[PDB]
Amino acid sequence: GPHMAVLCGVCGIKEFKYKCPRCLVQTCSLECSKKHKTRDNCSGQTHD
Ligand SMILES: [Zn+2]
Ligand SMILES: [Zn+2]
Repeated sequence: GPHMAVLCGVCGIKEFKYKCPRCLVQTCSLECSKKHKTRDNCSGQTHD
């Protein structure tokens, strides 16, 4: 690949696969998606 990839906004050690509708954080997995929720107060429903 041409190395045109974005890193996980949370852990940033491989790549992203998700993108929180609120935080817009491109997470690598649901684990990183649920990671910001417990500290940033997020549910991930866009208008939660
Ligand atoms: Zn991650
Ligand atoms: Zn979020």
